[PDB]
Amino acid sequence: GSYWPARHSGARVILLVLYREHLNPNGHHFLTKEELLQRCAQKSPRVAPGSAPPWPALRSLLHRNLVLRTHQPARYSLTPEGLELAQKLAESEGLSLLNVGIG
Repeated sequence: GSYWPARHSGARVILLVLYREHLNPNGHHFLTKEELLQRCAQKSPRVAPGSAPPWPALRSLLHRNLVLRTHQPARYSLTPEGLELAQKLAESEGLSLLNVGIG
């Protein structure tokens, strides 16, 4: 619509990754910065172990009201905008993030 990050970019990978866990009622609608890094591992295989793209960007997203910071452990959560966009970013992944079993 208006704001559309790049492919597998920082702001994109984060809102989308928060999305799946957000769709998890029995798994908390959020994730810690430490858990996110683990999530990205599935976000894309090509990703390398010694490769950590700029993630602090999420902080700036809190300002755009796409993400939500918490108590610190700063739990991050998808807001209305982050949710909408995330659903879109999910289309690209076939939306098989939360539930995966290919192999």
